[PDB]
Amino acid sequence: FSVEFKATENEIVSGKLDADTPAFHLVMSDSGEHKGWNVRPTGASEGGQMVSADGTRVDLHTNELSWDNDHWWIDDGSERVEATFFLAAGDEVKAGEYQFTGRVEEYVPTVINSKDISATKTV
Ligand SMILES: OC[C@H]1O[C@@H](O)[C@H](O)[C@@H](O)[C@H]1O
Repeated sequence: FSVEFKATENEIVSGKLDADTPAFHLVMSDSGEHKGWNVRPTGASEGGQMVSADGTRVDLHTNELSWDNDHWWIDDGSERVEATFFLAAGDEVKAGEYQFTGRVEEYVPTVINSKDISATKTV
């Protein structure tokens, strides 16, 4: 069981986005038998937002995972799942360094593995 979560390399400049803009990339893997994964936002990120130091909250979205009220999830039994979190076109993105904190969970439902994730994306 390993997890990789990091900010993307594309530069974001403040203002009103025209397009879906990549912000973080996630990799969740385990050779063990499993049903799927949760990605649960934690702390300030509750609600599924990245949050800057001045308290600006920006929505995260992904096309690789589903969403259930307050968390991403997917049924995927393969050894490895990748996801990109992006900012939707049309959102205004203001000042600073935006942190997302979360907890990744592997389930079979019973959770059999869990790990904190954290990364900071610059605007
Ligand atoms: O099948 C199990 C899955 O069911 C979904 O409805 C739920 O949002 C996921 O977190 C996971 O528990």
